Amino acid sequence: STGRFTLPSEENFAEKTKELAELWGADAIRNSGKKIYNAYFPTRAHNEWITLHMDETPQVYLLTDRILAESDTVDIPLMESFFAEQLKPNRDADPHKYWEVVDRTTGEVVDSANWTLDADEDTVHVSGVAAWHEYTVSFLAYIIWDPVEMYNHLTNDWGDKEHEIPFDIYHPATRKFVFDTFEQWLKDSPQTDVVRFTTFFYQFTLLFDEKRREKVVDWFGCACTVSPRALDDFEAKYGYRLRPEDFVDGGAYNSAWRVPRKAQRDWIDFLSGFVRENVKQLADMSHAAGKEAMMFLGDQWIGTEPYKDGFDELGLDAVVGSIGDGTTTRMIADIPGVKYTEGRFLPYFFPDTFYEGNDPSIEGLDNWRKARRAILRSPISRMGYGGYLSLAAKFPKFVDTVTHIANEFRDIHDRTGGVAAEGELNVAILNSWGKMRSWMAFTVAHALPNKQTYSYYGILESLSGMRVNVRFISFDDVLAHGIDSDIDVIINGGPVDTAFTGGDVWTNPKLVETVRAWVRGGGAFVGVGEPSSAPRFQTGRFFQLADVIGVDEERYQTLSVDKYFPPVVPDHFITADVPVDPAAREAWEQAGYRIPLSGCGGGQSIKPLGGIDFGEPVLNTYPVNENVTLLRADGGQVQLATNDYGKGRGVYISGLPYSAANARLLERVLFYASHNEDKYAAWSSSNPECEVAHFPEQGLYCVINNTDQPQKTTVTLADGTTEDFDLPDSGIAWR
Amino acid sequence: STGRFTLPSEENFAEKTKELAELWGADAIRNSVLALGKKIYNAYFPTRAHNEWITLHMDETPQVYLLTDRILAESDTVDIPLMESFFAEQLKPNRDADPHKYWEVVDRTTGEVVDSANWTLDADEDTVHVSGVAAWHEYTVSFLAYIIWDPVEMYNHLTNDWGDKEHEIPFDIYHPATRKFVFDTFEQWLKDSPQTDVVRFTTFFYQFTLLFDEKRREKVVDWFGCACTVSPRALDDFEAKYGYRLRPEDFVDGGAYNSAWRVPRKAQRDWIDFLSGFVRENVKQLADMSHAAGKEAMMFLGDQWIGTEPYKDGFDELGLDAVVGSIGDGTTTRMIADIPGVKYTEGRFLPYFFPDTFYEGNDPSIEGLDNWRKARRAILRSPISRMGYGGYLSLAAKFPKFVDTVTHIANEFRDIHDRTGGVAAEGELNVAILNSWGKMRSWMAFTVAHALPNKQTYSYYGILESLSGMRVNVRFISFDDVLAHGIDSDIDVIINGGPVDTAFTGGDVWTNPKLVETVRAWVRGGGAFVGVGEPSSAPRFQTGRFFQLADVIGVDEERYQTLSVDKYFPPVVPDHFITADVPVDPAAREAWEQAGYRIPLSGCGGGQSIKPLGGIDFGEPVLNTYPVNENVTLLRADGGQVQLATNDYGKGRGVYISGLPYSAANARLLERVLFYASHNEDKYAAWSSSNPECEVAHFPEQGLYCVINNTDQPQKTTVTLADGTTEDFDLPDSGIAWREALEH
Ligand SMILES: CC(=O)N[C@@H]1[C@@H](O)[C@@H](O)[C@@H](CO)O[C@@H]1O
Ligand SMILES: CC(=O)N[C@@H]1[C@@H](O)[C@@H](O)[C@@H](CO)O[C@@H]1O
Ligand SMILES: [Mg+2]
Ligand SMILES: [Mg+2]
Ligand SMILES: [Mg+2]
Repeated sequence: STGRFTLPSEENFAEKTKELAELWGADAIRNSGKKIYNAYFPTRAHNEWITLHMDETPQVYLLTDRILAESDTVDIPLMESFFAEQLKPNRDADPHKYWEVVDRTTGEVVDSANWTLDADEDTVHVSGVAAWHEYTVSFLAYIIWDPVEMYNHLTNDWGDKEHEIPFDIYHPATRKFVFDTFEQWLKDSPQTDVVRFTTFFYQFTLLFDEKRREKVVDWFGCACTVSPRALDDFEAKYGYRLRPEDFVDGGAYNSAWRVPRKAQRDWIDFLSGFVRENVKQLADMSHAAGKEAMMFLGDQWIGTEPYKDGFDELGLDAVVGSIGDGTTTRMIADIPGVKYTEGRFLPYFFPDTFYEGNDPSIEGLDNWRKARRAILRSPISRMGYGGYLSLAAKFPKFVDTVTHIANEFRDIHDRTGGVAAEGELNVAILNSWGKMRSWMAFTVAHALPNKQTYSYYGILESLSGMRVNVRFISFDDVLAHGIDSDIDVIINGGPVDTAFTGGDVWTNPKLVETVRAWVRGGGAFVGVGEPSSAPRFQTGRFFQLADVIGVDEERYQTLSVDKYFPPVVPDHFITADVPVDPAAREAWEQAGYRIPLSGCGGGQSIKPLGGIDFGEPVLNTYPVNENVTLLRADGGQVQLATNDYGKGRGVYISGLPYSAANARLLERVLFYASHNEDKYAAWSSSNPECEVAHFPEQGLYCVINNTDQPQKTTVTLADGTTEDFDLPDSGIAWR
Repeated sequence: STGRFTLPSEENFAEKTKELAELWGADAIRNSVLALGKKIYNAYFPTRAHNEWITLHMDETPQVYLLTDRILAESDTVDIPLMESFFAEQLKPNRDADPHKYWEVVDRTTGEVVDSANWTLDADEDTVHVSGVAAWHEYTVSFLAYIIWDPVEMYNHLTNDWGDKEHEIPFDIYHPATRKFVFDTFEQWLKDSPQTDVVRFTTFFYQFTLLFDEKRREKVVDWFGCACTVSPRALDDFEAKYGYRLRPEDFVDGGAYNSAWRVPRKAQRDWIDFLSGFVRENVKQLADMSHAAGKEAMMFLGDQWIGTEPYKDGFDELGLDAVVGSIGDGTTTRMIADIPGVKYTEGRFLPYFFPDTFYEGNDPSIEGLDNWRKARRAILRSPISRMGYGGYLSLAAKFPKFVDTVTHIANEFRDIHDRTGGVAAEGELNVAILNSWGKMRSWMAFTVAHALPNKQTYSYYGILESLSGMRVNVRFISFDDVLAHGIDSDIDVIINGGPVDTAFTGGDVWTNPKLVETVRAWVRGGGAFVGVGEPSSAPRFQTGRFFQLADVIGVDEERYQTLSVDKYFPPVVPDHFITADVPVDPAAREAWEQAGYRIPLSGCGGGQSIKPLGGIDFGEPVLNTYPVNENVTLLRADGGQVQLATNDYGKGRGVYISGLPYSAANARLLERVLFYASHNEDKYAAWSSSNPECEVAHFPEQGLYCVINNTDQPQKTTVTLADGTTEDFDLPDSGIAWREALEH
């Protein structure tokens, strides 16, 4: 137990650095005979360069607000809705060539002969248009303040501190400056052992409004990656010209939730080739200087595509990433083609958690736990923290917390040999993106699930630390090669008309044939939210695989058809670990079920059984026939159901916020749907708040407490014997 | 006080009949005595009650297109059971009419019709064998079925557990033989019925969609539905006349069966036009024969009423003397009351005199008065001529509290009529409900089964129930009306309500720029647009705009296309004209004030209240509504979405309401929305009740107003008159008070 830990550094704290490095077994130190990390920012920190070449800043297509015409002319302000300190209209590149004015009421592009850019203000004058339509402008804008340095400035209130102007290496002058500068920096940095690229060339979509608030964000977004030259080169390489609409996307800005369009994939391929070649050059230069190249998974990471084939050819030594939860841990941990991986764990060493009176040991251990369950399934090589080491030195409780965490992290390695725990089922998440977005489904802002996303993000968070093997596949994979014979369960989840359910791909009969035949043969299909949904295709069928999962969503087209709900089965394998208050169940049992009534169907429980948090409701789901097993169908609709389908099974879940109870529910769903109930017992914890990781090649299993509470649990082993555990706060026991 | 009241009666009950007729001031008696001199009603059932005829001509029963279950093929052949999902006592596949000409097998997975060469109907079994199909697709048959049990007679049989009695077989006058039988039989009946004064046709020729399943439960219902109206000959004649052949699909409609909630298709309107021409011709003949015999013809608004179209032009040319209908609530009262083209209208009130309500230990007087209150508030806005009850008088006679309640109700019904002269109260605003159907479905939007709103519909039906007794003039207009002629210059407020992709919101009509132009210009000019649920919604048309008029009402629905755009909610304004009568809960309000609003957070927007204010029942949620900009006024935006908002739009205003179950409080909320959105706040006070549990009806031409208590509790209220003076009332349980007003 020595190493695998990264210490942050600071001002005149050499004494205490030596002491905390030795107590924590740190083998590396990061900058604000150890391994020395220095962050590198290829597209900023050189205002002396970019102010003399201001047409080489990165650029972005922006969509104005919708302006109502009240006659045959309308004026459209360009900048009223954007942060003028970050963004500026590009007046250099011919607006009639590079911009588009759109009648949003008809979807038609307004002829360029019908609009002008005012000479003295940032306003477009549209003429010859229709009264009472809404108009917008899609315009090129220079990004004049690095989005992340800007976010840090605002967040920390840096006041009048000079704003860092970002620059785009797509232009040869800037590219040469960047590489010459890095060449010299390498020479000037003989003490640096690891170049921590934070990050590379293109920032994820991060645009601010006129009130200095975030306006548009997408951790995967490609908005901030255009220029007149790139657009013209793209047309030459791909053989058609992109519209501004191909970037602003009606105001959606190509959110990862949108069903991906050819133009998006083409643009990703275009940037990717460019970014990767230049990242490889940086890595090679780093290597020729005797240093390792480490990439931060975030910020300017667009075009790297860590999960696409070829990432290995970059020769990056490492990826480091932000550890917020199990899902975000897996995003880092599962990346192929680097030598090692690193988590930057919480809390960051900065006053918002390190104030007098606070116990930062608690955050520190929660973060360890959320990530630990995922680390057992997919180990990360190294751990470390960032920020002010002197701030964290004040809190002796937390210093102790770290000694414990670093020791445990290292003991896992020493015991495990960096081997993943054994997975008990092979589960595949099917969506439009597949492997290229492994652990990335449902994210908008990194680590920040919200009202609209948490009912689906919980599926990944549950899976992140679960005792099963998770893979990510696309509709393209399935249509080209069928379903791999080693897969036990397919999960399709999300709202209608997204990348995550799949949109009109579900009207492709080859897809439906493939999934139906595989389930009939013994496969297992789990649909969450609006799985397999296709609007309008069939008047009487919204979820195209409703026959598989036993459930459809009423869309107000079939109200004339009475819906008959079979009685709910409250005692079932899937819900076996759900506690239900006896008085709640009694009330449910006593109130009974609706009697058939004209135009209202029948059989819906008059009171809810309850007991399970399913998150956001999917309104008016109903069972397709009375042979479907309803497990929860409260409030006149369906939350949880299972259906036999030849030799296989379908399961419907309306939504699934992460909690230990809901992860147990999903785990049971996975064993049940795959007809593997008999396989569930081996290497399981009786208590849902604990989890078991089995390591057979090492003849070993561990059990973890995912809470800060004492946990009592009984572990059932393969041979059928049981073991009682009484685990302390965040405990771990090995047998 | 006597008259305008129809009493039911029965055999061996002349004395109780005479007494109650006198007590209730009844002027009519309903068969189910003759010496009393009352107007005698007799029910007539044109299309049933003659098994002796139809058993001899069974191919003249009415028919329906039925859709089977979806059957999964697991190879290139598949067998489809025709009858496994239907009630075999009610429905029989039609084997007489060439199935290859009249039926369709459909691959539901692709939408494709299977070549009729690839399928055969089993000679011995009600099963279709299909070959040359794709494995792993679902297949269905759409087939013609004879209806061998009258749906309503069957409903009554099952409901009343008649077990044994013979099933009445219905018949279809589209066939000349049956048509002659029906007319000759009526000619005969009239001769045999010299005592009858009013023929109560219950009803005419075509039963509303009412189909049962193999478990003897309702399977499919639509009070407006045309399912039970087809025949080989009618389908073939339609093709000749309209120049195109209807597919079985134009009826089964993918399993929707042409629900009134579906955006109407041309094929539906053509079929209604076709049926209605034939039904109306024959109803006119029945009415003419009645009139020639010295009798009146009265039509029940219900059961076999398909093709009559009481709200379509030409209804008056039938010469029907009356329409009678079931009083279920205010909305169903207005369905009857607003019918033009008859001499008088009648309500049959609740409870029905039957053992399900008249049983020992039950108090049917409470239901009787509740039913009267719900209808009375609507009757003030649109009078009906008569009331009455149905069923077994001998049952009602055993409940003296009930009998006395009826005496009170009859006297009050007549007093209202005498005081107002049968004239509607003054309406204080002109409100138009806009949907795909318009006038022909007046008071009929949101209905599936008559008077039975459910989880899926009540959030919208409550709009009509609120309006049904409200002090405003309500009309129903269609998108065709607006596109053809603009918005009538007298309209103050347009309401558009319902879920996306329905007749009630309108579907893709909202992608027609002429409609959007017309409504926007009108609101900008001082109009008022109230959108409920998913108003003006059109899916997929614009990635960043779902409600096409989101700019007018200030609210849109997030459809998971725009999650990258941070949503910023302005602070909620809890004190506002619209919400002025919502009861204040200080535990809720202080909890909401203290908890404050979300701070901006990446990918999560900001400004949403962390705790809900509450206080208003908006029914079914519309998930993820948000304000389009921070100049919209949020009135309720609890739980990270929007329930209630107003937006200024030039001279006019838009208002968004996520849903509106009926209650006194919500009817007041809607009423205040109408006055506010139309910039008519200072018109609000004249002829109003401070207390929302009461309502006011002003009759300028009679120099009167009244105030009514819509509850069974005492209610104190202050009425405000036009001259700004007020009067205080202490109204008893279900009461009414009349006062003088300046005569005009
Ligand atoms: C992993 C990653 O990209 N982290 C970034 C962080 O560096 C900062 O840019 C922030 C702005 O809201 O967005 C993310 O959290
Ligand atoms: C008004 C009207 O048509 N009433 C009918 C009633 O007569 C009966 O047919 C019932 C069957 O569910 O459906 C409706 O309530
Ligand atoms: Mg704005
Ligand atoms: Mg070209
Ligand atoms: Mg007027």
